[PDB]
Amino acid sequence: DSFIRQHLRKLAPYQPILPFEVLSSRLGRKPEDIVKLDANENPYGPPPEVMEALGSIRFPYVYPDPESRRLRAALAQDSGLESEYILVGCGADELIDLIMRCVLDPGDKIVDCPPTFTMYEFDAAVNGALVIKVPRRPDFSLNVEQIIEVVKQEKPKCIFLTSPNNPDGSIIDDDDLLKILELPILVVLDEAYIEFSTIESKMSWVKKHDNLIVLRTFSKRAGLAGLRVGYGAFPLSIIKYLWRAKQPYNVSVAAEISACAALQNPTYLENVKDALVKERGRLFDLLKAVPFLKPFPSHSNFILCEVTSGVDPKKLKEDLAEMGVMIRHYSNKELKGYVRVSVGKPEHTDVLMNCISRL
Amino acid sequence: DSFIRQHLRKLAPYQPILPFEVLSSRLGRKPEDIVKLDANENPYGPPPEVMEALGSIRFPYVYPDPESRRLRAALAQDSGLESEYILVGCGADELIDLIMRCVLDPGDKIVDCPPTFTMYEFDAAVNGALVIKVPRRPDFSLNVEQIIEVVKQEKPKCIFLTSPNNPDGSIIDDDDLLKILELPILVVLDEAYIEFSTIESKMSWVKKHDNLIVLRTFSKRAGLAGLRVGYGAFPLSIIKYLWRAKQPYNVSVAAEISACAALQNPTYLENVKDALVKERGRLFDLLKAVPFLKPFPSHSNFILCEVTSGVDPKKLKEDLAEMGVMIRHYSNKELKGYVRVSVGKPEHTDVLMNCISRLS
Ligand code: NA
Ligand code: NA
Repeated sequence: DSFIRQHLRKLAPYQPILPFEVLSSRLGRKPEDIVKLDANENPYGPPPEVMEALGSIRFPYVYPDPESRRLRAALAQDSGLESEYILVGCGADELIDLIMRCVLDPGDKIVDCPPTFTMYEFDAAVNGALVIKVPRRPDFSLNVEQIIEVVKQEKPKCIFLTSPNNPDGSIIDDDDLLKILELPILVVLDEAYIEFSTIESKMSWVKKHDNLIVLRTFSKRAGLAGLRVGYGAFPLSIIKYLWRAKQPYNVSVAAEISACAALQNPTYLENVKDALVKERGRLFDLLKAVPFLKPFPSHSNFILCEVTSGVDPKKLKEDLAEMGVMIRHYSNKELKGYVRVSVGKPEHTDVLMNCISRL
Repeated sequence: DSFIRQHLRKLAPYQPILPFEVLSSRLGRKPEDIVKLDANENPYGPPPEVMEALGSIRFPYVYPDPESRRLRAALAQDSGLESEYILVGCGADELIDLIMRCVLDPGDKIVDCPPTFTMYEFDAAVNGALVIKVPRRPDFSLNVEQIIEVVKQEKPKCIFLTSPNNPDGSIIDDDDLLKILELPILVVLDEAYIEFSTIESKMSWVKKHDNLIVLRTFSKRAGLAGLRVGYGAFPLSIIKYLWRAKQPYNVSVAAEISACAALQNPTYLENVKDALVKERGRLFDLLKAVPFLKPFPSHSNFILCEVTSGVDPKKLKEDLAEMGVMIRHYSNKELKGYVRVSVGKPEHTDVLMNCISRLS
């Protein structure tokens, strides 16, 4: 019969997403004319050094460095954590999956704290693991007491935790993280959006906690989502094995070159971050005034809104799409009641609010 | 103890090759002073349309197309196979691993036919599968009778085969392939090097063989090894599940743009292929005249040599590297007696032979 592993034959069907190019064609506008606020992308783009570097790639025909050592050296200088603790992935997505592939045998358990990033549950399913859900509270904070009780009874192997969280943007306090780190469990802290907050990265904590991994990305603040480059800090006892199991060449030459070039312009990275943080506050106030939207406070580059007053979130997202504005709506049953608006340029917010007014 | 899965605590690592920038650090030479013939890379580079497109990427800050629709439409035109059969990966390497993770439960078995590509054994180990080695005959041909016997006795789930083979360059016999396809096993045929032969791709065979996958790449003939883009033809009954399990975004915007751009210059792709095929024939006769090298006929962009006359293949490779010329040497038991020389430009061959003459 089928060659496909049984657990994968039970996966959810594929969900094709409307590319913003097709929508632009459908609406009769250029792709650049779409206001795209649905994927937490940085509309300012990366520092100018990036496209200059990508246009002058010397060795596109040669395999990349399997150790990504130039970027790791730049990240060690940037972070203050030695390169021996740092892995580079094809996005942070590769590192999430690599951790699960290297830690979870089929039937092993992980804890997830929804509502959160859908890739943790997806990767768990693909890897044959079981997810134990410990939901966050209505303010999106972790229920540490429930996490502790569940971990002690079920003895899961890992827990993935996003901070600032996707999709609401709240942060995990140091106290809560330390309490969870006392448990005999591998804690993966996803700091994808940390640069939009005033909280310091916990990369260096991996030297004191052999059950902590910290993940980061270039896809958001650094504006390189297309090029596929992320990284993480790992205890030495873990990274030795991840190096041996990692695919040799998933980090492309374009990925390594672009990330290195981005790090050469710290002023740009800081300035675009500050522009997005400033616009986050303005957008939050504007969304709060909409009678049928309840925005939540955020430390990221996006704002989650509960849709109230009997308004249909899916119809809202679709109506805005007809006007050339893309926001995030969810099919996951936990988040169907919300929409998420990414922070863009001030003119993007203005277009959004003008469209909301018409609706 | 450790969070790491037991089977990974004893994993033997892959032995990758290193790029010009790392070789420059090791050898104390600038890249222009290193002749690199160890990784089957195309020294002519990709068509000029590629660097033009890479310097003009409009949306580097937007996620790529998880469906690679533009490239798949162009690959449907190129291959004559409908796009619903075609998956794109972060190199063919991603597709090899994806197949294994979607088909092999821990403890399942694959068949390998050494000498061959070491990634099959590495990926099997990482995925917790066992490898049954059915060695090739002295001329590097498959032993189909032994493959059939082993498959019937051990019930492996997959067999990975390369044609042209890596590292000797031989072509699979079509009648042998049809015989193997009759077995209850998934056959993955890796056509990474097919463009350097006069043999047609078997992508079309997938429409009627629901246990055949055919893999291809842009990394060799097309000069895009650093950008990470390959593809394959898959039965519809298999690809439907691969779509559900695949990572969404491993294929970067630069990968998709570069592959599409390369396909816009068929004349360049043909011309560089012809230049490498021509140089392969010249390189072959030069290597054959070296008293301690026995080259084998090849249909790829590399030539395997058995090293004879008391020469240590590892020392040979290291001595040549100290003179600025990189060839491929192997540590594993099946390959330790050989070196593999990739085909470059004529001037690269000339430097290699000049350095060979200075060995002692
Ligand atoms: Na409101
Ligand atoms: Na000879």
